[PDB]
Amino acid sequence: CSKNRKAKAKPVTRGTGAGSRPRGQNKERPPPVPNPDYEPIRKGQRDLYSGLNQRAV
Repeated sequence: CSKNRKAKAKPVTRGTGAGSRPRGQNKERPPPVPNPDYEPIRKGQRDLYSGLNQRAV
């Protein structure tokens, strides 16, 4: 649903904000869907707790 690459929204460590939105994949033509997207395990997901410090929350 973005850059027709592979979801591109699982990498938590990438702080995938998307404030202005991805706005891409505007060439839709090849129905086939990438297979490399079968591995959404790519996500450290560990800085979400450290970055939550919010300093003396």
